[PDB]
Amino acid sequence: EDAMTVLTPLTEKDYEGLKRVLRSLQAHKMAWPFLEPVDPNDAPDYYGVIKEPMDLATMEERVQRRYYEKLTEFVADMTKIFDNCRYYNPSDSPFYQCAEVLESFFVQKLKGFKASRSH
Ligand SMILES: CC(=O)NCCc1c[nH]c2ccc(F)cc12
Repeated sequence: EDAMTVLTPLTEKDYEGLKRVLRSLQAHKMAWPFLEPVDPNDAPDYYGVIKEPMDLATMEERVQRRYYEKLTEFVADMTKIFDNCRYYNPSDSPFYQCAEVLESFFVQKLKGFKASRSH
């Protein structure tokens, strides 16, 4: 990550961009597994093996409350969603596939956000 991403405080304008990025991911056809916290009734061992769970609704709450101070912190929460999924599930599961697709989409949108900050 470059110096702007790590060190430039998030402004109000930056927060309008983060809201738009998050809404784009929530609207993606392959986002369904990640919209809300993992349901322990459907995976009874999940919370014993994933120590820091994350989901898009938790990220939306954090965005609304201005939790994030730097872009790197927002990217770290998003990345946790995908990394938790690829560690818990095998490489041939549909959950793993959704993580592959949605992370690629996130990177496309994140590059767009970074470009608009600087020009
Ligand atoms: C987002 C994520 O990684 N989900 C995995 C855990 C999970 C949720 N619902 C399920 C239903 C059946 C199953 F075998 C596992 C699960």
